[PDB]
Amino acid sequence: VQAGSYNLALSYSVGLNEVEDHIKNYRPQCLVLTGPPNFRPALVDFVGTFTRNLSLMICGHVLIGPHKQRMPELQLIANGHTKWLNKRKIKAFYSDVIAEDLRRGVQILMQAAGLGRMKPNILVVGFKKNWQSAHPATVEDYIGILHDAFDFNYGVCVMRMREGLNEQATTIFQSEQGKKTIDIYWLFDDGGLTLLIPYLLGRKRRWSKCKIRVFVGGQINRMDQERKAIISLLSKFRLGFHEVHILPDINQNPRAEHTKRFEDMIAPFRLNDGFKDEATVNEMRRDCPWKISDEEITKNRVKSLRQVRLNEIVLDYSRDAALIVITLPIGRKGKCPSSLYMAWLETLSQDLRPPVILIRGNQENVLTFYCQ
Amino acid sequence: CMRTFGYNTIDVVPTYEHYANSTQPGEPRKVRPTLADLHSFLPVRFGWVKGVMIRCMLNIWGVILYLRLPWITAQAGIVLTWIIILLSVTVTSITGLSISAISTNGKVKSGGTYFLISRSLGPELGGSIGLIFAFANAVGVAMHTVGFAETVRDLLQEYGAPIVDPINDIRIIAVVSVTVLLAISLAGMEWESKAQVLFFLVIMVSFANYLVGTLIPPSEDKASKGFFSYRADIFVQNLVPDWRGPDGTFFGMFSIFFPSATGILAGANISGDLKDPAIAIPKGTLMAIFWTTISYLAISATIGSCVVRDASGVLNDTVTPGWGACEGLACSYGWNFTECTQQHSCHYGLINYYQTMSMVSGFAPLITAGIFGATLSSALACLVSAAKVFQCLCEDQLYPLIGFFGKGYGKNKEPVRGYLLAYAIAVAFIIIAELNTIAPIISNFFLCSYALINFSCFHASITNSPGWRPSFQYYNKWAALFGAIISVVIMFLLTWWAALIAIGVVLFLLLYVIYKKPEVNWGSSVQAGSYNLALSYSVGLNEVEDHIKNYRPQCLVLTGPPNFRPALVDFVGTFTRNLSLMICGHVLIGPHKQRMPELQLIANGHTKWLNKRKIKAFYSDVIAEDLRRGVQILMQAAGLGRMKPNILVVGFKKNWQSAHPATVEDYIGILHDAFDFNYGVCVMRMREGLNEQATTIFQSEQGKKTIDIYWLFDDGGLTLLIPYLLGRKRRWSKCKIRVFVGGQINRMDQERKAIISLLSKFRLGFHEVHILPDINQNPRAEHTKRFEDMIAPFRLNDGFKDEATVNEMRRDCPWKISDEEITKNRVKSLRQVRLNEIVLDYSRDAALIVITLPIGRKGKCPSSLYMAWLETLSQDLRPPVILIRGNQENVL
Ligand SMILES: NS(=O)(=O)c1cc([C@]2(O)NC(=O)c3ccccc32)ccc1Cl
Repeated sequence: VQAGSYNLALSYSVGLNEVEDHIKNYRPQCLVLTGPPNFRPALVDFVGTFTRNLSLMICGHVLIGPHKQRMPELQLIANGHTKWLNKRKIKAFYSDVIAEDLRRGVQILMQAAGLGRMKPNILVVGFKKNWQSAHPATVEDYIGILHDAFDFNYGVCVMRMREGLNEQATTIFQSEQGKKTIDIYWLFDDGGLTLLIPYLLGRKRRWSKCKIRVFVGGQINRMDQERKAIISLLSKFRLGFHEVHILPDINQNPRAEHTKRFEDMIAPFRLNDGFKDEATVNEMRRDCPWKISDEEITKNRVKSLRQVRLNEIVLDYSRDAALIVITLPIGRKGKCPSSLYMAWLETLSQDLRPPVILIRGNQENVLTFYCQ
Repeated sequence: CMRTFGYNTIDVVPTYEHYANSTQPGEPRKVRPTLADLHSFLPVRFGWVKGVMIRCMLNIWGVILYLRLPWITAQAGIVLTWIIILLSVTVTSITGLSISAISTNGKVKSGGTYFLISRSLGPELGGSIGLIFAFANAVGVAMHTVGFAETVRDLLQEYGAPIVDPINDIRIIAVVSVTVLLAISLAGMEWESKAQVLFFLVIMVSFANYLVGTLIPPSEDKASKGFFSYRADIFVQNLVPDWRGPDGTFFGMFSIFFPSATGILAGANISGDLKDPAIAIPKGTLMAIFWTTISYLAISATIGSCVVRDASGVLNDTVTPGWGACEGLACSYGWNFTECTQQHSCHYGLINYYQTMSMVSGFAPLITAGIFGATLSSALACLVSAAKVFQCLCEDQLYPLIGFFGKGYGKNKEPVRGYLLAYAIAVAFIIIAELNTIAPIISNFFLCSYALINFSCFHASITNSPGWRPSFQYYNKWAALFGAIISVVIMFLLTWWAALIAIGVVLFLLLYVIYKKPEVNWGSSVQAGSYNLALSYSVGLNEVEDHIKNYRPQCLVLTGPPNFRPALVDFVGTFTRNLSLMICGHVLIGPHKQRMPELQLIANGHTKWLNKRKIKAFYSDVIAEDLRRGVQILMQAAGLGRMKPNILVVGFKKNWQSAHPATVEDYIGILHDAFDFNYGVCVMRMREGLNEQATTIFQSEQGKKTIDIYWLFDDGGLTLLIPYLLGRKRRWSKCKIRVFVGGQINRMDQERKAIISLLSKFRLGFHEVHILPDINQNPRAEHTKRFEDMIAPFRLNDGFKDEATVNEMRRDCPWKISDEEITKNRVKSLRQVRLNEIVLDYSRDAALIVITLPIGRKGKCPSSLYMAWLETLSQDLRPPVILIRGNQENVL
């Protein structure tokens, strides 16, 4: 029976080659970074919930060790991990690679994982809960992994949960959320990926009863008019979202107590280089690329403050939401040191009861109201 | 603050303009910054009532409602006529649900049913349905106009103006009518809408006249003609069916009624001129269906409650005591009809008078006007729908000889050419006037279109594509499938031969469109379903465990761009096609000088070239600083679950001698990594080198040339396996597999039973097994000199040095070969020189040579020397030489 199954799979994979890619037929092609899947099952579950029977879902594990010492273990443990996934009833492909560092292995996976058109277009990673107590090199590597995912047009999906990452353990996602609401903070236009992921989640039996609330930014003067132009774009997409809220007060200065929290949270990583030219900043950067010069802090005052203010708005709306979705701010390479970038991600999702997902598309349309 | 939010950041905020494609107002296009920007550094529109409801209702209503409905009710009973109407409404309403669901998805543009079907199911069936629908509507224009002409000719002969004759006179009247309709249609969409509204008002006045007349106490003549007003006895008597005549069968009534009440796509077919199709099509069509159904039910109920089935009509039939005799209770109202119901003669009543509806009404002229309005409205709607559907078809340019008619003259498209063609077809088909032999074909065509609409809905729903997000949510995939199946079955039952003809035409059109391979890509449930099948079966294959009996050769071919080394890809495809996985790898070192979209376009182009090449292979390209790193990445990650490559096919670098030695060093490193990763290596050496479709030696047949296999090492059967599957193909059938097994003459049957006769068990059937015991005998000095001279340029003369001194020297020059190694492995060196001597004499006319690949010891054997054997192992060999070394796992 294996031969016929393999032949069917190969035949259909080959036949998928002539099929062209269409916006109406786009599918989230997920490459979750779980390592050993049993260590971080929650994450897997979530992706499965919206990939089940709908799109491909690969699991990426990077090994640290010579091939010879790993080849036997590689072959005899990949099957164990696959059988664990199957026993958990997930239609995901396990794939492990060996590299000196996690970033290199993730790069090779994103570059080569996939057969033809069934290659991931999204990288689903888990939040680094200990990014402060960890060696700054690790935080720099994680941020660089995000940058690499962007370089490949991979839509990033950073998942943060209060509990953390770590019979099979039961996670919150295997239960039913019920009537709780799904808050989607579509602050910036990522091409719709921030909206498709929660739409597919609600289409599942466990999220059908969730009342999806969409939050957008507007100005206090034209709240009413802007409430309708966005309640109309959602209608054109025919996503079934219930409400549309607007927050003119996102640009107001964060509270004087919370803002200092952000500054004290980035105190250790400050390089204190706010009076020297960029050509005079690199030498004290070679060993410490994560250090944040005072110069870079000045140009990111508004942006850093806005993230703090965003966390204020979310902390007063989604206190009791089943799931929180917030667009992922995009730092610029060469101007957003890993320390500053991680602070935003930490500052964005924090202090609440987060099933928060920080999604961010590749600035390419994934939802269309315009049949060809 | 009080700023328009996204005012202090280069990132944008969601806006409709970002997703709009059409010429969105504003003379511009606010487009979100590209990921490389944030990242990196440095015409009247009608409403639903006047565009869907009115038009669909006018198309539904026809002559049958006025002329055959009272007959059907009288013949079948009120209950049975209601049941027939309910079955017809069930089919039509399920089709309407399907069409509404298909309409809601996306923004429906001009084209009508054709546009929706093509954009939902696929271009292949879309074109066929478009052509069928266009022709059917064109012919229906003629049929409706002929019916109207027949009614007018009847009313004329009622007044004594035969002109020519009952026949070939309706020709003239209906041609005049069709010219009138064509002129009005060409006038303008507003004029057509006004004409439809006028016909609607006329039909409404006719209905009101009928209903008022039925409530007037009967007159003398009307009473004689069987009209008796509302009576409980008459209503109860007509409940049961009184079948009579050759059409007295229930299925006959059902077949007569069904075509009349199916014109439910009149509104959708002009969706181009709809203010908002997504909300006007569903509700309008459902309301039209409901109102027509209620009208039919009410007409049946009332007419069955006023007119008796049989009546004489002669005034002398008054009832006087003694005279005559009664059966039933009609005489209770002072009328005797026995003189007929015994003889079955007179012509009046609900079962023998088709014009009973006109007589029961308050004024016959109003009924005639209603008939005229119904026929004309149906004809005009058919003409408009056919013209617009054909215009969309031609705009879609699927078919070769319809492009001309697509272009639209004037403003607001206005498809004048299509209108003229439809009018010409209608007049040519009406000149015949012989439509009864052609009507069932058109009815079956429309049934085919209904089946395809319902199946498009069901297929889209079952596929469950992310793009399938339809606003209408009162449908059912199972209901749509039931409607489609019922459409096909009804089409077959009404007339099996006509159904066969329609299915044959549709199949011809579908096969023609699929043959013509229309390049247009609209997105469809077909493509999404193909992806779903691929994913489902790939995951299924993944869930299966691993063992030996399922082993397949899964080749990763280092061919860079496939169009630069066609011979390698052709070779791999020959023995991998339809058997296992084949992946064409490609490593770009470069700076890559491009955003990812450019690389994606190049990859799509290369995949298209592969597909045109007729090769089932996946083109995977990566980026890395050097070729070694790209190969390592591809070996490490390329694949999907179980269906990963386990064999590395790579070409031969013929110009290693004159190139920088680091190139040969990294080549040998690639081979060593492949061996380390448990990859069976396969070196494809061609005498001319590896570097619209380029011809290759592996394409042409080769007849009966000898396939020589020079086995000299038990690698697990990989060496024999490839030629095995390589000869089971058509192009390698007549060739003889002369495997020169490395062994001894005494062993001709041992490795025979070991492989050759075990390959009688392995079903290889190798004819000859010629032993070569002279491999170890000393080679010729000249050939030996050729080998030493080849290794001379890389000579390092490290032998006159200490072991540690040996190690230090190569901390920067590991390509160079020391003399100490030469003495260390002299026996192997001369072994390969002689082995090439054995092959050149023995295998000179062979079609393909397979030789076990020599394997040096990394570190213990230098890279340059190892490559030197490979060059010397297969030098000057005429046919394409293949070097193989298996995983060390028994393949068979
Ligand atoms: N205009 S239409 O395509 O929606 C349509 C028209 C009819 C039609 O007007 N109704 C008919 O009885 C008929 C006969 C011949 C041609 C056309 C017709 C029947 C079904 C449909 Cl789906």
